[PDB]
Amino acid sequence: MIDKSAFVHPTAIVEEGASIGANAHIGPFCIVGPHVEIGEGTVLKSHVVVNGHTKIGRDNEIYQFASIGEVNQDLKYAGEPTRVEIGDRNRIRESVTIHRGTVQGGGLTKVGSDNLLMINAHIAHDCTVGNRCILANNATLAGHVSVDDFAIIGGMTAVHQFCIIGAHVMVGGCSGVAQDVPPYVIAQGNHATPFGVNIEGLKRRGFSREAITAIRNAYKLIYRSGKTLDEVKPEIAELAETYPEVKAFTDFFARSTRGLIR
Amino acid sequence: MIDKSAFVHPTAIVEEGASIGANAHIGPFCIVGPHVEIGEGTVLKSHVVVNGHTKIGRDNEIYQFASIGEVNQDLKYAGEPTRVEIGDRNRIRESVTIHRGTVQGGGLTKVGSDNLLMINAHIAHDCTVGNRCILANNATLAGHVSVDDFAIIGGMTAVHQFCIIGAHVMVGGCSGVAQDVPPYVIAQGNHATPFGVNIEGLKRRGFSREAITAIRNAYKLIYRSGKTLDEVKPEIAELAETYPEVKAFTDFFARSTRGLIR
Amino acid sequence: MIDKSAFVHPTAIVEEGASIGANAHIGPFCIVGPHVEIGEGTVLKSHVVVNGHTKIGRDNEIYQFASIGEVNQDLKYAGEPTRVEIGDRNRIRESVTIHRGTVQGGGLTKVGSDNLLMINAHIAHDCTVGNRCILANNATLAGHVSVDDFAIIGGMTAVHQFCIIGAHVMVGGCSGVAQDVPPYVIAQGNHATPFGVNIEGLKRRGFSREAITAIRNAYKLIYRSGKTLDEVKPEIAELAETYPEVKAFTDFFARSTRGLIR
Ligand SMILES: CC(=O)N[C@H]1[C@@H](OP(=O)(O)OP(=O)(O)OC[C@H]2O[C@@H](n3ccc(=O)[nH]c3=O)[C@H](O)[C@@H]2O)O[C@H](CO)[C@@H](O)[C@@H]1O
Ligand SMILES: CC(=O)N[C@H]1[C@@H](OP(=O)(O)OP(=O)(O)OC[C@H]2O[C@@H](n3ccc(=O)[nH]c3=O)[C@H](O)[C@@H]2O)O[C@H](CO)[C@@H](O)[C@@H]1O
Ligand SMILES: CC(=O)N[C@H]1[C@@H](OP(=O)(O)OP(=O)(O)OC[C@H]2O[C@@H](n3ccc(=O)[nH]c3=O)[C@H](O)[C@@H]2O)O[C@H](CO)[C@@H](O)[C@@H]1O
Repeated sequence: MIDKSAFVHPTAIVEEGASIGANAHIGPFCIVGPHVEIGEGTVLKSHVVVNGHTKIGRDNEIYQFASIGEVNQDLKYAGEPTRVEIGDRNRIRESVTIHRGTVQGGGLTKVGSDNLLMINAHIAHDCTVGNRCILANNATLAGHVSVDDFAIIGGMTAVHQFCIIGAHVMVGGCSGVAQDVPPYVIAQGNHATPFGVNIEGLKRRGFSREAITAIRNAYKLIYRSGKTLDEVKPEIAELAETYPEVKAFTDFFARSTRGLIR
Repeated sequence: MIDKSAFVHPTAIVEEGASIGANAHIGPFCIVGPHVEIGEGTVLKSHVVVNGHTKIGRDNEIYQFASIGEVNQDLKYAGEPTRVEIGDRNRIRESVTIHRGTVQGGGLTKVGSDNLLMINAHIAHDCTVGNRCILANNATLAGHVSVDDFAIIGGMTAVHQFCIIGAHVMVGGCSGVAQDVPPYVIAQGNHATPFGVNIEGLKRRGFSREAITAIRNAYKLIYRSGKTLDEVKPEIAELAETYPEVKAFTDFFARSTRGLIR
Repeated sequence: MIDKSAFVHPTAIVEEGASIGANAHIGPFCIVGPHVEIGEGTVLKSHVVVNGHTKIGRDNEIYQFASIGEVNQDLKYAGEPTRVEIGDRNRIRESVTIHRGTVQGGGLTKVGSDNLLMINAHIAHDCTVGNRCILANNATLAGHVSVDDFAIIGGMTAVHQFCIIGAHVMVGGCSGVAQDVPPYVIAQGNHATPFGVNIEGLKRRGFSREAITAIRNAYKLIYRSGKTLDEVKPEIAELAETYPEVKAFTDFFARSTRGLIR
């Protein structure tokens, strides 16, 4: 059901079953599939393709030539009714592609809120993007990739399959990420190696002097101490006792399966 | 002539002379030029541009914002009626570009069958792509490039002009291929260097233990022996006497003009 | 006002206020905003989006899925009426994006004449592209970037923000340009380092033997002499006294703010 306050341009095609919310904009030459849901104030500028079982939140700006909810590029996929979820206030730029998940991997590609997906950023099947993340021009996420909150992926950077980008991380431009990246760190190169802590980002987002200094100690324990991960895991866990921001490390370790970048 | 069982969406524009086959799908906002030929069961999802002298086979899936048969990016080209040929069951993804050839280079850009051209894969003028090849996201083929059967080109990989990618080759992601790549080998880096034989790929495609071991001996002769190519050419030629799979090397050598990656 | 000799395809949408010149082509499914100006003989093939305060010259060929004059990707931008200017005879290929400037940076994105912007070349806010420049497939210009005349930027090359690419420069493929690049030089790698003078380019464009030899002496003064820039600045300035082509260096030095590539 289409709300009586939403604008559907006479040239745009919206299939029956597609529920469009109040004050939404469906621009010219847009295609909205029968299983698609579009929320309040969400704008599809023009030439936008949204299909499949796709749920889209409120106040989103989806630009021209973007393809959302489309069939993924996994050879195993055979046409199963999988899902796509996008949050609120996301700025999805031109030629951006967000694909549906696969049955083998969970059946869901998930995108959070307040993110900026710059021109030709790709989000593959079964990916999970958090909140306020930035993917620059040509940033490619391979299958099953987690991008946690406030993480920034620079231009022409392919994050390899199954890899997890931690919270508040900044992967530099032209990088190749082959393994898991712990929260708060800078990653550059191909393959990507660590280059200290994102000291600027944490200062801008309002982290206290104690927290930033404690995070750097956790970084020193992980990369600079000379011990293995099993030895520094419980030492970080008790450093997190005083500083709740260091808990992001221990939570991340439980999810990490590809190992850390070194 | 359009077959009476093909679907042409009322918003799509098909020029007169364009021959569309039985049970083909021409989605909304698609443009099909007067010299275009589209075969049985071929689907153009939507927003697809097919122009020029372009021959397209059967059961193809061409996705949104793809541009096929278009004028190429060679400065020498002046508008000559050149050709494009695409085989069967090819999955041509979003924003993919396949261009027409040039008079100077043969006048034909050729694509085989059962290939997967992932998002924004570029096929330039006078290129020749074989069967069951895979070009990942942003994989760019420069002019006059041959990609032989079963070859895989990873994400954001530019194969330089005139270069030949052998059969069953796997060029890794973010690579730069400046020279010819012999069949069966793994290529990584920029510029791309060899990293052994694609042992996994050959096992999956059904090569015998003898053949894989013989191919590795041919690799050892080429890269690990310490002799030049002229010395190992006839030694490979008589190794191919027992093992027909090694003939792929000697056939490749006759076509190679840029030299091998080392 | 639309000229009575221009072709506006019945499916294309042109807003009121948009001034289209004589013998211009507005192809099917094109969108032209109310503040857009299109000159004589300019062709928009199809599926082209031109919006914002955008001035476009004569004899341009803008291909399918190109987005010109669009809102930029700067987080500071809030919707200010900024400007885009494109010159004459430019070949703007598929999926190319040229954005509007920002108030903070000057309010203007400027593109010269006779340029070739190959598939998916990005021109960000406040950029300045000169004449007869070439940006290959996936070449990304970040914000506030100057590209001087006859400069060539290869495939998948991100020129970082504020950087200046000198006249007659050739940045190779897959490169990362983090600093200013002096006129006449070859740049390769990531980050990009200098590799001599573009000797071929200068010979093709008609530079005299004396001028090319003098430019190479200026290169030798800058990179090979063993002195700092402040010591070689006035020595170049008096070398330019005899050879007017060396003046391009001293003019460039006044504009350079990020330092030279070394
Ligand atoms: C192209 C493709 O479908 N990729 C998916 C696949 O990747 P995955 O890493 O599993 O790659 P696949 O095994 O699917 O390989 C696909 C093709 O590459 C060949 N091959 C495979 C392995 C090898 O070492 N060498 C080689 O040449 C195979 O013969 C086949 O033709 O599953 C992942 C996990 O579900 C997904 O994230 C990917 O989206
Ligand atoms: C951009 C272009 O048209 N590329 C085509 C050209 O490449 P090719 O390698 O021949 O490049 P071109 O010689 O056409 O060069 C095009 C531009 O680059 C300049 N230049 C050239 C050489 C040099 O060493 N330095 C330099 O600066 C020229 O002045 C010209 O303005 O022919 C190849 C073979 O037919 C094709 O595969 C390419 O698609
Ligand atoms: C993404 C964006 O808007 N980029 C613009 C910004 O870049 P600039 O280099 O200024 O990057 P910003 O400071 O805008 O950073 C944007 C995001 O990155 C985070 N951050 C910033 C700095 C840092 O060292 N680490 C970090 O993580 C910030 O918290 C913010 O969330 O202004 C430039 C100059 O006007 C423009 O050329 C760019 O187009």
